[PDB]
Amino acid sequence: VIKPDMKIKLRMEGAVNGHPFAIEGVGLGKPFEGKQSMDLKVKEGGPLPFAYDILTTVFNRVFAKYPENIVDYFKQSFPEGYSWERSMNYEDGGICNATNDITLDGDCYIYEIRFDGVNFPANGPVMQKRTVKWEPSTEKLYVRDGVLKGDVNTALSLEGGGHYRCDFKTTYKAKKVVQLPDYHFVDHHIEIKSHDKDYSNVNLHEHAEAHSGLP
Amino acid sequence: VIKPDMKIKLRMEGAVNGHPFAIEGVGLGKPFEGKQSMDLKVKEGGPLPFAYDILTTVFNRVFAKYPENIVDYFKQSFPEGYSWERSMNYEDGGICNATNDITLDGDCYIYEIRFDGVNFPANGPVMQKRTVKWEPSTEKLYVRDGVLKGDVNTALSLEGGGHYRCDFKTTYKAKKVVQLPDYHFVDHHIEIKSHDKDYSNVNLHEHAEAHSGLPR
Amino acid sequence: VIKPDMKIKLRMEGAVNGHPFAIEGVGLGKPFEGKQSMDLKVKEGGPLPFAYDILTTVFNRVFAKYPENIVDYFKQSFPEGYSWERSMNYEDGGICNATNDITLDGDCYIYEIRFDGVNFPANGPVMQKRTVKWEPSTEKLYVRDGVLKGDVNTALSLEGGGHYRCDFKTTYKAKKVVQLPDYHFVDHHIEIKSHDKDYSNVNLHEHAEAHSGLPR
Amino acid sequence: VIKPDMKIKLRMEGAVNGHPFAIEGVGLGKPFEGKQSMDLKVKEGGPLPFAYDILTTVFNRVFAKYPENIVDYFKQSFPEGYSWERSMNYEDGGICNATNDITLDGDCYIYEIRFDGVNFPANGPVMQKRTVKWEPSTEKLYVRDGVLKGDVNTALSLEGGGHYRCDFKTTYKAKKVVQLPDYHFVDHHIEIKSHDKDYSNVNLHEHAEAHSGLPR
Repeated sequence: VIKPDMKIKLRMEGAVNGHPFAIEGVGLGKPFEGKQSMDLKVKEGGPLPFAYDILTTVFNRVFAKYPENIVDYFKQSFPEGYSWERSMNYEDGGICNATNDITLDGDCYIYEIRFDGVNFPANGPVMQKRTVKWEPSTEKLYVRDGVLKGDVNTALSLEGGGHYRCDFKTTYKAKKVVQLPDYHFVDHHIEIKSHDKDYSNVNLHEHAEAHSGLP
Repeated sequence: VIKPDMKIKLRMEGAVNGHPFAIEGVGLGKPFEGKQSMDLKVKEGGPLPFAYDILTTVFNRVFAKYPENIVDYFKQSFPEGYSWERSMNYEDGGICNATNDITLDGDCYIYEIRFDGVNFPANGPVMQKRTVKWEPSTEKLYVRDGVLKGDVNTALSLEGGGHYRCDFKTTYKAKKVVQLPDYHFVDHHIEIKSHDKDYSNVNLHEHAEAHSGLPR
Repeated sequence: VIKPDMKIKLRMEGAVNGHPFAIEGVGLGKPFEGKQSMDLKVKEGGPLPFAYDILTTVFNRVFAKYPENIVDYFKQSFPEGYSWERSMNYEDGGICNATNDITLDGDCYIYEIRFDGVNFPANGPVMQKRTVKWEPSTEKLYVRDGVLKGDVNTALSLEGGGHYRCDFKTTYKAKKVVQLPDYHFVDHHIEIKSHDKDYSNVNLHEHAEAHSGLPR
Repeated sequence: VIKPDMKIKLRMEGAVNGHPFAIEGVGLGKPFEGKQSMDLKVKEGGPLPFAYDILTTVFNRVFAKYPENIVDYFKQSFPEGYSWERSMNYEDGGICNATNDITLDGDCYIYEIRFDGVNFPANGPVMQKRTVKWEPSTEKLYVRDGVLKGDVNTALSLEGGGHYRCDFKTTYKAKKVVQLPDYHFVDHHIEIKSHDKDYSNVNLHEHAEAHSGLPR
């Protein structure tokens, strides 16, 4: 059911500071190597007046290399799939809520994504597009109330140097009951490899691997 | 432009824990008395699987009695109108983002509302519908970056007694430049006066008054 | 047990960003009128390198005017007294934890106070002494697990204009069993009425009154 | 200045929910291997009425294995030493502020530690001593305003299963000017290896290693 090489299909509908937009994407990846890439196209609301970086971690933990000694919640959840919900709380009060309902059709994951950001100040690095990239990160995953939670405090590096912090709170929900993992981590590194001037086209990559921390 | 008796017409589109819904409303109010009421009807996604109370403060600070000695940001903002953005962060990690774009057509305010809540635990008072009402509240308003901010830490009373807290952070953006007020407060009291069994129909009231705190 | 005119004696021991200090105070107040004042003297760690204002709300809800229909948790607690704990979470990450153990000797309240703030940025308004005063506030009080909680989102006005926001979280613990009140509010207004240049001497006032929100 | 085998001596003075206590410790470690251990003995305020685990991460990032390609803020700071401040914000509102002033005497680091926790609910896992251990963690470290910051969201495992979250926010301050590192991480694993019944004696270990994230 999960192949060494899978495809990605997605559409995001959303708004930032009340201004709506829509983006579609097509991609591919290797679930067992924890690598994926995709091409994203702004379909409505362009040119986006906010930093594209706030969207990229919304554009699937099945693309993560899990060692055998860590129960894999995400690969278990297919073919039925899973959904996830997330709050991304930035240190200047800007907050983005996002959801992704992930289904599987043949060799293609299909994402239905909603994205809603509020309270980004006009002079902040998001509305002024002063972000460079997400730093690499280490997400902490743990079970609560029969579902899987993922917490990570990460940051975006800024143009003049320095960092703009964001607290992630994700809830992962398999559509069918699967074996629940113990406390573990997922190392991430997400990168915009290329983009045109107004980010109408974005080539996005992510590399992720699970581990259990220092012994 | 601001008349003693005004109407309200609205539509909210949104989702809670990824499940979409839509609600429409009609109402009326007296902006100079700070009172309003409305009838709300679920149009899509019913019956709502979550506590209706999380929606009610999203269903307009123009309906607030402002004394003469306190600058009224909201009544100034019309006829053009204003918009607002808000995050409502509950103490168990449930978080709701909402926007309202408010325009004026004759004597009727028109609301275009988006509402998105996530991370409400299945065990929680929201998803299990254990909330009774919002307590009265006192919102704090202050200027930042040429717009008006509103912060308030309030709570919902629960079925078994006790309270479930929520931190509101609102940003108010007048569509054209208006005079900015000093630090002040707005007392709120919102109540569902009636509803049918699954809250497909809700009659909602709010009373709000601005003041400058002690003294008096 | 609580006479119309009472006295205040206190000692605060504490630290800010690892720098220790100590302050003593003597004062007086009217519990039923909700008013108090005191003179405070820095004994150790002077001259204080941080904004004095972060200390002032730590320098007793017995000094709050309670209406007859709102149960008074604090006046009930004496002669035995009560204690409280508080986190004050400022918007730039500076955090002050404080405790006050309040006893009664004759007509004098005695406070034993601890205060510890960390992570105040060197360039912030606290370490650069850019605060003007606390705005008036409205605290929300409610019962949790048999004790009394107090939440308030308030702010300090800044020298260059604007406000520096702070979230208060207080737990009030009566030393004896008392009647618990319903959800209610206390309006505050604390003011430094006078001070010398480096705040070695400070005359501090507070006015507070409880209420149940709208209406009136 | 930093030798492969060094000693540790510390004293912590502090309070939890307003109840004061004191602990002293002697230990040893290998700064270049990122490993340390110590024996801690409660001197005042025993038996401790709260979960000992909230103290353990307060009981020195010089004990972290830094690869050659990541600037070592902490080893640079000696012989003068450094200080740090930290807030530990637990998900149920319990908050601990802590400071450590670290000096060097010969081959022995000397810690002067203050620790203050407030608002831990009586029925929570801390006051009820339901914590088992800290999970391993990954701290993230970054420069701000010329000093070093460390944020990590980690958790304690609980006796009945499940986890108890805590947000760490640390500021590290070298007493002298050192070279500042880029954004990086430190993996931690702290463990109580042994303790007596009321935790009057505790044997504590920590293993820590710096890295720059994926890959490797």
